[PDB]
Amino acid sequence: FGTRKNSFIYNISKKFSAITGTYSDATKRTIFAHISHSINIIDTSIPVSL
Amino acid sequence: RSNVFAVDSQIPTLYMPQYISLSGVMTNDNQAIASFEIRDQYITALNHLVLSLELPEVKGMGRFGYVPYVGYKCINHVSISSCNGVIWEIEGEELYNNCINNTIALKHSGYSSELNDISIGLTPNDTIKEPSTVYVYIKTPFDVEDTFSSLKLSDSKITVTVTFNPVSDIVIRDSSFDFETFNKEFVYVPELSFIGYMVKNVQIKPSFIEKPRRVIGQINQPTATVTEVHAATSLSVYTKPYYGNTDNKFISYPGYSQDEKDYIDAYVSRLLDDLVIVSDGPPTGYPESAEIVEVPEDGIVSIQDADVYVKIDNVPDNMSVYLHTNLLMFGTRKNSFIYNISKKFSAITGTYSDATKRTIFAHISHSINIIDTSIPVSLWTSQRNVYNGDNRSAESKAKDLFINDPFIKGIDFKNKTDIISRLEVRFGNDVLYSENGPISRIYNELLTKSNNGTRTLTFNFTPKIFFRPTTITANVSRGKDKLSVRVVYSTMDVNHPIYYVQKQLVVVCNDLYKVSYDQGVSITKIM
Amino acid sequence: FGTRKNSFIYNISKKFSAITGTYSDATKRTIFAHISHSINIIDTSIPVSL
Repeated sequence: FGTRKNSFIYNISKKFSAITGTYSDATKRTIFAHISHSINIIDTSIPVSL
Repeated sequence: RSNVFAVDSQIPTLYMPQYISLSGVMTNDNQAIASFEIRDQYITALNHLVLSLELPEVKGMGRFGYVPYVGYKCINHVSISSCNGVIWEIEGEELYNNCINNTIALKHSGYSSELNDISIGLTPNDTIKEPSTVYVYIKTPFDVEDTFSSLKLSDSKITVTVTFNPVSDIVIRDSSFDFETFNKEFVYVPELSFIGYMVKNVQIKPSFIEKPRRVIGQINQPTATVTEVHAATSLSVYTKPYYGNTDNKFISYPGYSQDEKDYIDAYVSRLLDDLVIVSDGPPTGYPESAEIVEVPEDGIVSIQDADVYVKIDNVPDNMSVYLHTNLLMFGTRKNSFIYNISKKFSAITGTYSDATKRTIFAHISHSINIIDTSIPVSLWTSQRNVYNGDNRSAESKAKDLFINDPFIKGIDFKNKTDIISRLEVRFGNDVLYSENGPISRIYNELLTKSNNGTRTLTFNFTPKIFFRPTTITANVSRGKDKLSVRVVYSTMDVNHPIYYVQKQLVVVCNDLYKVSYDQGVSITKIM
Repeated sequence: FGTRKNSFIYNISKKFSAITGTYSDATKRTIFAHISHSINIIDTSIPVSL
């Protein structure tokens, strides 16, 4: 999200710092293990249309 | 105007409390009986009885734990009596129901992982449990208003008698544990304590007390009569399962973890190690009646109408995955509806472990309810089942537990399924109350703030102690002096095994008595 | 001025929009004519050590 093309940006992917896990070849998808993040309740409470 | 910022402090009666501990005399079908004599001219009153018990060291092999709330689950009967007769008494189930909303009391009665985890011993000298002490708070009617309601001893001798249940009731064990030796050498060791009051110039007046009275109906009857009802404060109805026609074996028990999800996850954990087997060639060690089918490369196995999705990770190249498709099955006619536990699963995923040669399960999708966890093993292999029935391994058959827990209600361990669909109470010939939904249970739980209420008609709403309780009064002249209860049991499907568990109807009537103190302690029946 | 390496920046040269003028070859310097800007008193009131 941003209002002018080169100012501050709210980016949800910058709130992750470490992502580890194991891939599963039986179901063709990734099973994620331990995550470290700083997500708060507001990000989960933002409506999709905004 | 009334002053709300001050009050005149009343000087109370001069007194001095003291904690008093006594030792008991044990006496001895073969049920243990402990008798305690309280005799000292300086104790004027008492309340707040606590019973302590030393549980001994348990050694040997096998799996062994204690039931939750051992201390309360041990007591069959309590009686307080003087020379004029019984003053008060209660059954263990009414005591437990009265103390079920007290979390502090349940915590002191023994609820921890040290006691309730299912431990394993590997050599005949392995110590399974360390010695510990449990405390049973014996809640009485003398506790409502502290000193105001305490039992006065008008210079008489008071005797307390605790009758114990046999030790088979409070122990959960498998077949490899030497129960007859443990039972031959186990000994109950009780001690009683109470709070006494030394009062100078006490002034005693008569009070009112309630004695619960129990009546048990015949097996499978939907009726039960309570005679000699002259002043009842309430009426309660519930059902107990009766396991006398079985061996009391169950597949699983969660131990310390007591959520309904924990019951279900322990049941699934016991079934899954037998459900999906990784083997080189058709698996061996099962009865001939087992229909074990290889899972195709696509990963979907269709069992009649049910579709099972099986994906196991890290399976070696020289081995295959097999699915047990009729682990437990029950039916009453050869080509009708079938209750099949294999069809209650829809997705099974996990990873193979080459170190332990077993499957570690990941995500499970199921529809298991508490009834499946609550079916005794004997009912799968009864004579009315037209199939073989149990295609489990003998290694799995050796982990079943004996459970004789005496205070089970409903037809599952959590009292979640409501099997009473209609209730009708008659007083004489006229219908006093009738209901379809559980509105009386909703009222019992709102008014007592419990999570395990029963169907209760309450007649008393006046404040305790300071007022005489309100009662429903008999009109023996018009013949209205008995309480009949009649239920209709909810219809179940004739192919569900739970249709054949036997049920008993339990009615509890709280009778009103008057306590008087003219030459010693005495009680009279209100008429 | 900035506090983290890729966030909002206060930049004084972004507050100019048009600059016209005439160069002078006699004094070897530029004589600036009309300027359009949005400078306020605070920029002129910021101490150099900040």
